[PDB]
Amino acid sequence: TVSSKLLPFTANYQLQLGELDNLNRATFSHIQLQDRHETSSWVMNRGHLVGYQFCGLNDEPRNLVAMTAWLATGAYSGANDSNPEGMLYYENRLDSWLALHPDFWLDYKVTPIYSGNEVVPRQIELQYVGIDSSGELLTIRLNSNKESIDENGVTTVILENSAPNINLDYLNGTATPKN
Repeated sequence: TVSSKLLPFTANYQLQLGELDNLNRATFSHIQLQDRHETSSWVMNRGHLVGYQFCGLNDEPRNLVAMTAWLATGAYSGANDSNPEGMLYYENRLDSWLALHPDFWLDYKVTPIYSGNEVVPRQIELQYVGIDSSGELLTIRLNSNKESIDENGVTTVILENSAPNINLDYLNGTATPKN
């Protein structure tokens, strides 16, 4: 609350979805919760903005954007939560954070970043901080170089929506391999 970036602290579970913009693109997904709340070319798969493990959301368009597997999982297939270039890395650690701070809240915002009329965003921003029983803020440090802490202790991480073996057309939302 001493931060404008965060959802106002009512002390209940909150899910605010941004409306679709003029181009029908998801604009953000914002969650405030506790550990007890827990649950030739191809076209790109849609990934979650705020992970299913947090928000329970089932193909809700306002929580989906075209995304490489490498960004969503850290890996070409499966999952690698040690790759700090993937979302899993941070999602798993936030979930771990929640389990160790059962008495605190997680405020977590996920914002796709687009240029022009592209349907595929270039980047995803993860914004996270903890809040205590009395609305005080607690910095959450996930040990990644991408992190950037603001004047209030709120952390933002900019992730590239891409993959090392893939050529994306961000306008049309197609992917072809690198030749």
